[PDB]
Amino acid sequence: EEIIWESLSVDVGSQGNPGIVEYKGVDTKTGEVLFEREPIPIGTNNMGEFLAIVHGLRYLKERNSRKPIYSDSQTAIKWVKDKKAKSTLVRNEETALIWKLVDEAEEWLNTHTYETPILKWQTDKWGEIKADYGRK
RNA sequence: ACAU
DNA sequence: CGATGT
Ligand SMILES: [K+]
Ligand SMILES: [K+]
Ligand SMILES: [K+]
Ligand SMILES: [Mg+2]
Ligand SMILES: [Mg+2]
Repeated sequence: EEIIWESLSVDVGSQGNPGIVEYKGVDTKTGEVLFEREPIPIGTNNMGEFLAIVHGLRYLKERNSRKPIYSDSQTAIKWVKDKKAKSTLVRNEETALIWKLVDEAEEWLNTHTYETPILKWQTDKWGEIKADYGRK
């Protein structure tokens, strides 16, 4: 503890896993939605969580903001730190789009810098992350 | 087991 | 109940 209220919170939403994947980013203090990704027909929860963090890094850098990012995904936080999304999702024609976005997000991480702290949202102490979709 |  | 991940 405790919550850094001056932050951006991100989360994935899906219809199936693998299935249709979307994500959004919100102001932790207010819940204002700051970005939302158009649904991607097939992806995994963890690919979506990864894309959401990277989009948040890009969003904050473009705006010269030093705010931290909260994610509830141990996996996606590690993948961003490693600059490598270690997804098991088959690469085929159906999954081409999500894998293109994941590849492009890795490419961005490998060509840009950032100081943004990427913090674990402590769901067991604080309840659901503010960017949650309410689908569970 | 933990995080989704 | 099923799936994605460390
Ligand atoms: K949900
Ligand atoms: K959760
Ligand atoms: K498991
Ligand atoms: Mg989540
Ligand atoms: Mg959620």
